[PDB]
Amino acid sequence: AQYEDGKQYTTLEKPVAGAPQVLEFFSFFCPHCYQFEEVLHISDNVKKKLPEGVKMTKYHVNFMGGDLGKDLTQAWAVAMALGVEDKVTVPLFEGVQKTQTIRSASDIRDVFINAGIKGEEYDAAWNSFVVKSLVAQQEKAAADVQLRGVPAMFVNGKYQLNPQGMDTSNMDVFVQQYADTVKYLSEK
Ligand SMILES: O=C(O)c1sc(Cc2ccccc2)nc1-c1ccccc1
Repeated sequence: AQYEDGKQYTTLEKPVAGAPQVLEFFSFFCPHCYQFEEVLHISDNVKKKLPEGVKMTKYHVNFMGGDLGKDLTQAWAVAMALGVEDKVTVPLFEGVQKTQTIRSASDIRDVFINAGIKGEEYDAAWNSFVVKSLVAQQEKAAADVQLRGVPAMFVNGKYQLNPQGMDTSNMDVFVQQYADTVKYLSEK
């Protein structure tokens, strides 16, 4: 076939009941995640090729960056709760990987403050049980598929994208091959 298990995607031995339709995992410590966000815009390009209104979900993971990696999963929980993902993703990625000015939870907080989130509303979210729960939910989603690598995308809790099965001679072809594969997988 044109699409084959083992090539553009792999199939989960343990299908995940009730997982989100399009599920991405990333780490602000992940170098290809940096690319996926800044260079490739994987998410937007998948969204343009999916039917309107369908849910894409994106979660942070703990297993890179030790203490700070976990701080970052909590910060991502804060961004989701406040709905400011678009405001802090680039500055968080660059703070960790480009300028390397993010070395503590306080530095992470600075990024939100600079992006115009009020100090009071940051700290309140950071400390909230709503956020504790959003941290739990990110961990659980990752756990359900024994995630050991990012960036990762899962479709309908069954299928996992295999980016290394795709052309990397050309960034634009990669992206469209990636997006087209997600579309195909969602139509199963
Ligand atoms: O498999 C690889 O080497 C590449 S290439 C890439 C971005 C890109 C595309 C086209 C041209 C230049 C760069 N992401 C990956 C990747 C690797 C492991 C897991 C997930 C993704």
